Amino acid sequence: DLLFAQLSPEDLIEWSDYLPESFTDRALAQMGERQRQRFELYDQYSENEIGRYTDHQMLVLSDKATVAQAQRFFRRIELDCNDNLFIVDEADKYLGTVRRYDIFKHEPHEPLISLLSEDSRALTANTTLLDAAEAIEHSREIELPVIDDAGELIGRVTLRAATALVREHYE
Amino acid sequence: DLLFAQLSPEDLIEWSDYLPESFTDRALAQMGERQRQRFELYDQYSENEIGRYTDHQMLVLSDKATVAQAQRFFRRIELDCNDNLFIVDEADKYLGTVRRYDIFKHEPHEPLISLLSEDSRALTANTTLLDAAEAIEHSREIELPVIDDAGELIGRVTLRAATALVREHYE
Amino acid sequence: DLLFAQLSPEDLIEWSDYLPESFTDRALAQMGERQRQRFELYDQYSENEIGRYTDHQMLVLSDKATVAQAQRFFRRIELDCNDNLFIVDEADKYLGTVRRYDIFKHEPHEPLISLLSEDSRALTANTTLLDAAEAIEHSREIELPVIDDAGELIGRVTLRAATALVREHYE
Ligand SMILES: [Cl-]
Ligand SMILES: [Cl-]
Ligand SMILES: [Cl-]
Ligand SMILES: [Cl-]
Ligand SMILES: [Cl-]
Ligand SMILES: [Cl-]
Repeated sequence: DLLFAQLSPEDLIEWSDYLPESFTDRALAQMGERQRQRFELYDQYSENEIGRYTDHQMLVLSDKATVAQAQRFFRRIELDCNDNLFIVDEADKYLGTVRRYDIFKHEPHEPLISLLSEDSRALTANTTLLDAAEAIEHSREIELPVIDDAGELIGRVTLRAATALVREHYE
Repeated sequence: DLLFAQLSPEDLIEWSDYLPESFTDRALAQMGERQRQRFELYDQYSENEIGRYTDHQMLVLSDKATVAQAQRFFRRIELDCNDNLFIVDEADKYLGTVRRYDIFKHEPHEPLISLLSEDSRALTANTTLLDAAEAIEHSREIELPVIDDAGELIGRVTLRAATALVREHYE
Repeated sequence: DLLFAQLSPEDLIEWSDYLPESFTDRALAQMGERQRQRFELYDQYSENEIGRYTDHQMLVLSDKATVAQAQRFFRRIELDCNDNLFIVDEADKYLGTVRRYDIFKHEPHEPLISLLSEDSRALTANTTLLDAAEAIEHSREIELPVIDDAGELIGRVTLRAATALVREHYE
């Protein structure tokens, strides 16, 4: 019957003018790392920025990875709305996307940096929720990467999440 | 069948002369945040100081909150022995207590800082266990706030806990 | 159906050339402290060093402890392959081992530092896996302490673990 188990990170954000920082910190310490992550996003991104609903869970590899690593990633992990994998450089800058279907057609020794999809777009974290939902919905993608204003890949948004956003903005 | 799951934070305190700090730290890292909190209190407050049995779980709001926030706090959280809410300033200094019964009689736009109970007492963390138990038992309160020697609200003690303390000091 | 719940700390190590540090850090933050410990060992010790398979779970006391503490440790904790307890100085340097059977024959007021077993060996963390397994198997011990190159007791290896290592190095 616990207290901090009864408050969401969103509650904390919404009540940031009224709760002592001490209380917020004890709440954060008692929550899951996933919930702390949600709090940091809500704290950085306002209610109509897609950054706020970004999911850090994703398939990502550095620009040193090969087809062999990508194939193994897709085979070893089960993830909702996933059929792409994101490539970053050593400063975490998003470089591009490789697709599952294409990467099972290449040789395993091939660097992923040489097989980046020509179609691949990323959302900026400041994109509006409805522009985000449109961008995923009217494409052939089931997820899109999200980058911050420094170019760093911070996470992804899924087609499933876009559906929620839309249905929210009806109700 | 785990080891650090078999040792309480109290065990660690009691054995602080005999366990390497390295062992204590690994134990603390493996425990829940609630258990780490218990350890810090036992580490700071000796066996006959009420600080040691202080509960950080409480209804608290800053002096910027209104009746509207207080009403919503009481309605959204279920907490043992709770019918008061504590107001602190921006340096976390305890200012006073508002009671549930009174705050459901005021207008929601009213600042809590203007409705502090005249009756409201706080225990100092160094109060003896039996003086603490008496103070809660022979009052009309079911909980009291505890402050440190800097004036900061560090937590509360409940009527239920006081009962335990008493029954302990019989046995 | 979570992602970081699907990757072991060993996976992370094996894929350290290919995952962004950002991804590794989020994975580590989401895992248990035990799993983070496993990662630090794999990160420090290579595949044929016993340090890598060291268990931090152990009975250890400082050189200020008495027989009374040791007796109580053995009686209050259930631990796999355990019938020894390790004594360290205040800088965590391994000094020696006391055995359960012997310490139940001494007076409780006696300092453990005066009852160190003459037989007691420790493995260096760089010992090969098969030399480690041999050392435990062909002795009268069911566990051995492991020390780092600074002399610090970092953990233990059990007879059970040695069996695994052997059976691994067959298959
Ligand atoms: Cl691989
Ligand atoms: Cl695998
Ligand atoms: Cl409110
Ligand atoms: Cl609510
Ligand atoms: Cl003892
Ligand atoms: Cl005990």
